Amino acid sequence: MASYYEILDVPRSASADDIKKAYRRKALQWHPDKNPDNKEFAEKKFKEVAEAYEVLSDKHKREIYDRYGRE
Repeated sequence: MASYYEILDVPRSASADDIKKAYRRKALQWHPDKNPDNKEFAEKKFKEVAEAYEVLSDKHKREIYDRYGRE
């Protein structure tokens, strides 16, 4: 169970570098300069990519997500 394919931007296969870059690319993708009348979705995506990239990039955070998901 990685779920990264679903959560971020690309499948789990790309190195951690790409994970951070996928966050950045999506950040620009939903950045206010690139967003129309829908700001909620853009910020929502920015917020979820930030947290999701955060947990996957940090090995300790990943397990916290799993343990405190169940808890």
